[PDB]
Amino acid sequence: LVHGGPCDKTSHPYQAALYTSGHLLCGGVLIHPLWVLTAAHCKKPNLQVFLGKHESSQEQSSVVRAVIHPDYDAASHDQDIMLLRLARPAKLSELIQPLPLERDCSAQTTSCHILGWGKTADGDFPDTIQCAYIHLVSREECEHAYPGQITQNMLCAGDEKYGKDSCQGDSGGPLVCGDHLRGLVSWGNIPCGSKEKPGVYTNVCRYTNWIQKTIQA
Ligand SMILES: CC[C@H](NC(=O)[C@H]1CN(c2ccc(C(=N)N)nc2)C(=O)O1)c1cccc2ccccc12
Repeated sequence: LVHGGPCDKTSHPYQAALYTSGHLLCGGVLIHPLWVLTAAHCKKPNLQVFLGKHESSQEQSSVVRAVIHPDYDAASHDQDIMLLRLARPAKLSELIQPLPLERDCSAQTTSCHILGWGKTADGDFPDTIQCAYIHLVSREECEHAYPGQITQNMLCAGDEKYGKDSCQGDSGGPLVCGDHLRGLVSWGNIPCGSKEKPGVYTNVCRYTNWIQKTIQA
């Protein structure tokens, strides 16, 4: 993410890092000892999930099953969500904790934050997790930002002052509002930066029932 700074070691216990063949690929959110949520465009073979990373608190697991939303549309990023079934149950340890979903699509909090190990503004990739406060942007204003591209399955969020924004390598990471999972990093402007066009996030509240069915099955 661009224009933020390093999170506190204790302020991000739900954050996952997703690797493929030894390369950082995406972020992700622990939402249940056995399940990580991320973006559907993060589907790759040979996935490795690292939890409790920012190391002693860290833990690593293979993926047993990667369930892409049935209706994911790659060209438009509509329905950009994936569930990952961990081989090894997560060891909850205060540096590793699930995050509750936002279940109400009309929740009023518009002050949020984002997190990831994706690209910083200098085009580099950081060893330490980055954080930024941003705000939700109204659907109408986001539709104007990107005509023909914002569905009910997405939410927009950004920062008019400094342009704080997610970026490549942040995909699947959490948009957190009122300490609930509101969104997943999905797509946005390139070069990354939100002073003109907001970041676009998968609208997590619309997937409560699909998440519930997949886990509980
Ligand atoms: C799964 C591959 C990975 N895909 C992405 O990161 C997606 C997310 N995204 C993007 C763009 C802008 C914003 C925003 N402005 N809010 N948010 C997300 C893209 O443009 O592509 C990837 C793409 C390109 C370089 C990478 C380098 C290292 C690791 C992963 C990389």
